[PDB]
Parts: sequence; structure tokens; C-alpha cells
Amino acid sequence: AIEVKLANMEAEINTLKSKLELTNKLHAFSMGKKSGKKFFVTNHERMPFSKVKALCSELRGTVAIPRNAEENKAIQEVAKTSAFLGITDEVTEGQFMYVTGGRLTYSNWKKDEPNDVGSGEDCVTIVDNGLWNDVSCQASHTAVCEFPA
Amino acid sequence: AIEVKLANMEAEINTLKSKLELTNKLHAFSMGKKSGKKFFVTNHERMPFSKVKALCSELRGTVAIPRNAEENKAIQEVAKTSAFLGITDEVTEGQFMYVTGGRLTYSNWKKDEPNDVGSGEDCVTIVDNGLWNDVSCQASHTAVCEFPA
Amino acid sequence: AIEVKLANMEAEINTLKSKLELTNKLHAFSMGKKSGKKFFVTNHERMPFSKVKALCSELRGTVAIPRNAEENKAIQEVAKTSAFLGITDEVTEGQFMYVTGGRLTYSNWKKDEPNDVGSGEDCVTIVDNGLWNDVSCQASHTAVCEFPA
Ligand SMILES: OC[C@H]1O[C@H](O[C@@H]2[C@H](O)[C@@H](O)O[C@H](CO)[C@H]2O)[C@@H](O)[C@@H](O)[C@@H]1O
Ligand SMILES: OC[C@H]1O[C@H](O[C@@H]2[C@H](O)[C@@H](O)O[C@H](CO)[C@H]2O)[C@@H](O)[C@@H](O)[C@@H]1O
Ligand SMILES: OC[C@H]1O[C@H](O[C@@H]2[C@H](O)[C@@H](O)O[C@H](CO)[C@H]2O)[C@@H](O)[C@@H](O)[C@@H]1O
Ligand SMILES: [Ca+2]
Ligand SMILES: [Ca+2]
Ligand SMILES: [Ca+2]
Ligand SMILES: [Ca+2]
Ligand SMILES: [Ca+2]
Ligand SMILES: [Ca+2]
Ligand SMILES: [Ca+2]
Ligand SMILES: [Ca+2]
Ligand SMILES: [Ca+2]
Ligand SMILES: [Cl-]
Ligand SMILES: [Cl-]
Ligand SMILES: [Cl-]
Repeated sequence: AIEVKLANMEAEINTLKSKLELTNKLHAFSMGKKSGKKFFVTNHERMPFSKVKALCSELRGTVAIPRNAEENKAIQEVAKTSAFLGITDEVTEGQFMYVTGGRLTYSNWKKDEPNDVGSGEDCVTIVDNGLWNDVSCQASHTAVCEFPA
Repeated sequence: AIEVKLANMEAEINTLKSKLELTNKLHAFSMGKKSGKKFFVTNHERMPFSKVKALCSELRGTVAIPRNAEENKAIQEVAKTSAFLGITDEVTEGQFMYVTGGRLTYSNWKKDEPNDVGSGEDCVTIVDNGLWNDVSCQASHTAVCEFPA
Repeated sequence: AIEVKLANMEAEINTLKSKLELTNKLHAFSMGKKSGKKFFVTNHERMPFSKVKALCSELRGTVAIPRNAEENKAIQEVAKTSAFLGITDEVTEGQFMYVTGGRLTYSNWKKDEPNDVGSGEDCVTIVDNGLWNDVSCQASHTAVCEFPA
């Protein structure tokens, strides 16, 4: 009977795993995830870049990254205020790279930016109208995470 | 060892079932579900009717169907823009049925609607008024899913 | 082999426990939970105090309790209307206590409140502007639950 109980339990587990996946899909849906698109979410908390990266990492997501105008607008409507994007030029000044790998393709810089102000600005925030401004990674901005499509 | 381990994993499984049930109750509450009332949810995406049904079906819900004046208003409250209802006359033109089966009971059609205008209209949408209008199941309108009371 | 399958089941269970914890963390985050702080949620339903206690209790939370001005404003923003707080003087008239134990410290009473009006008022509501007013526990106000930091 032991092997039977085990098989029945593996069946329960398979069912439970599917149920949890459904819970995740309904949650993503209720928070705006569009079909076939990445899911963007925020708690409206402002913190230094390293903390945003750590936070999204803990949720198994990454710092929000706009790969085109549509995604940029999506992030813009989720944030409501200045928010960090998963982009920095920490390696080579002026060479923005995604924190998940690869050179920046789509960009939406504000007039006169990036300007690597004062002691330097190697992080990026999306601001008003959805435009971009480089800022200090130590500055506190809104944490917005993204999850895969 | 073996039998005690198996017995404990059965209890772990049941504990996980209880927690997931609790998680689902909390999510429904946060989504606005009122006690002993069905609730509606949307990701604010606009799409063809066939996609709305498939999407809600996957989430184990159905395309929102107002059974009375109250519910019809709750959906309107959630949608905010034209949204598909789980009603169509695809089977027999003129005869609208619920996607869940059965013939129409309560309704709230707009004046001189449904009319099956143009090349035809077999789906139904709730407008920024609560009134209903048949439209092309191919047109794109907001997806609003409904879940059991 | 039996022992192999059992060890796999343990791994599956531990994986499921991890994923559910992540689902809970992401949901809290999506609900505005700030790092190291408790969060608040409401379904916007109005009901007597005993019903709110039972509802929050079931979700493994408690009726919202503002411990300082920051928390008070967060609860105010979530409520958007009059809502019960986890504070009452049901046990000893005039001495407000937290439903979870302990005498009231931080408070935000409107002028001339609390006043135990009429036959008496032993519960507390936060109002539109964030100030507090004692009311009848039998009155119906918005249900707002709080969850631990
Ligand atoms: O050093 C931060 C930032 O300062 C300046 O931009 C300002 C900020 O974006 C924020 O305060 O909003 C202001 C009004 O829109 C804006 O001037 C610039 O020097 C910018 O380059 C710099 O990163
Ligand atoms: O074919 C769609 C629909 O078109 C006409 O109604 C219009 C639509 O409901 C929508 O575009 O909003 C318009 C006003 O805001 C409205 O006139 C009608 O021909 C209707 O019968 C038809 O279903
Ligand atoms: O705002 C004061 C008081 O208002 C409500 O009670 C009412 C007042 O005592 C007064 O208007 O008389 C009414 C009965 O005639 C009574 O309901 C309550 O909200 C109370 O809690 C509050 O202190
Ligand atoms: Ca630099
Ligand atoms: Ca720089
Ligand atoms: Ca700058
Ligand atoms: Ca037809
Ligand atoms: Ca038709
Ligand atoms: Ca029509
Ligand atoms: Ca009393
Ligand atoms: Ca009293
Ligand atoms: Ca009072
Ligand atoms: Cl920097
Ligand atoms: Cl059609
Ligand atoms: Cl009372």
C-alpha cells in the first residue's frame, strides 16, 4: 500500500503545483499583465538602486527595463513618479548596459541628458512624460520590478 | 523511517493546500471581492472575444456576465471602457445565449440594439453607461473575468 | 525505488513551499507593502466590527491599527472612507485597548472625541481626513486588515 500512497501523493502535488501556477497567473492578470507581455509592478517605495536590484531579485524578477516605446509607457503608468530602470554605464562612461546583459538599444533621454552630473550619474530613471534622466545610483527612486512575459 | 516520512509529507501537503486556500482568499479580498458575492477582475487589456473567453477559461473563471442590475454595475465599475460580456448569438442569429449556456434572462440593451449591423455582430459589450450593444466578436474590447461567489 | 521517490517528494514539497512564499511576497509588494513595514488591504466592503475582526482573522491578519502618523496616513489612503480600527474600549469603558492587547498610546482623535455617544460607542473609525471618532461596533464601516512587517 505504501507505493500506492506515494503515487497518490505525487498526484496531489502535481495538482497543487498547477493550482499555485493559476494563483500566480490570476495575480499577474489582476495587476495589469497584458497577454504575452512582461509584467511590471511597484510598491511605490523609493530606495537606492542596489536595494531595488536586491528587492526585485528576491521576488525572482528584475529591475524594470523598457525595450521599446510600448514598454516605456507601461512602466511610466505603473511608477507615478521617478523610477530606476535596469540600466547603468558603470563599466564605461556613456555606454549604458542592461543589468541583465547587453548594450542599450531603445532609449528615451530627456533634453540635455545624460549629463553625468556632479560627482557622476551612472544609473537611469524614467521620469515625467516617460523621459529618461541619468542619476546617482545612491539616489533614492521608486522600485519597479519586471517579470517575464 | 519510511512510513513516518510518508505520513509527515501527507500532512505537509494538506498544510500547503490550506495555506494556498488562504492565499487565494487574501488575493480575492485585495481584488475587491465582497462577502458571498461573485467578483470581477480585469488587466485592462482590449482583445477579440475569442481571446477573452480563452483567457478567462484558463484562469478558471468566465467572461463577465451581469445576472441583474447590481452585477451589471459592478462590472461597469471594474471595466471603465467598452468590455465584452459572456453573451453571444453565434449559434443562432438573433438568439443570444450565455457562454455558460442557457437563454438570456436579464438584459440592458441600448436603444435599437442588438442589430447585427454591417457584416454582422454576435458578441456583446458593456459601454461607459451600462447599456449593452452587440459588436463583432472580432473587435477588441476590455477583458473582464468573473469568479464564483 | 521507494526512498528515491520519497526524497523527490520532499524536494517537490520544499520547492512548492518556496514558491508559495514568493507568491505571498510578490502579492504584498503589489499591495504596496514597504520594506520592513506592515501593509494594509481592503475589499472596500462595509460591515459591523465583529465581521471585520472575523474576516481579517481568517486571512491571518487583524483589523488595521495605526501605531503612528505614517501608518495612519497609509490606512487612510487605503480606506478612502470611514473604516474600523483595531482599537476598542469594550472591555473597560473609557480605556481604549488594541484588539491584540495593550493600552492605546498613539492616537489621532477629532476634537471632542472620543465621546461614547448615545447608548455608547466602543469601537473606533478613521474618517475621510484621517482623524478618529468612536462609534457603535454595530455600525457598518469599511473593512481594512493589516498584515505584519
Ligand atoms: O542631480 C539630479 C538631477 O538634477 C537635475 O534634474 C532635476 C531632477 O530631475 C528633478 O529634481 O526634477 C527637476 C525638475 O524637473 C530637474 O531639474 C539635472 O541636473 C539632472 O541632470 C540631474 O540628474
Ligand atoms: O459596429 C459597432 C457598433 O457601432 C455603432 O455604435 C458605436 C459603437 O458602440 C462605438 O464606436 O461607440 C459609438 C459612439 O461612441 C457608437 O455609435 C452601432 O452601429 C452599433 O450598433 C454597433 O454595434
Ligand atoms: O460628530 C459628532 C458625533 O456624530 C455622530 O453622532 C450624532 C451626534 O451625537 C448628533 O448629531 O446627534 C445624533 C443623533 O441625533 C448622533 O447620531 C456620531 O458619528 C458620533 O460618533 C460623533 O461623535
Ligand atoms: Ca561613470
Ligand atoms: Ca554616467
Ligand atoms: Ca542627469
Ligand atoms: Ca450571426
Ligand atoms: Ca448577431
Ligand atoms: Ca450593434
Ligand atoms: Ca462601553
Ligand atoms: Ca465607549
Ligand atoms: Ca463619537
Ligand atoms: Cl552613480
Ligand atoms: Cl461577429
Ligand atoms: Cl459599541
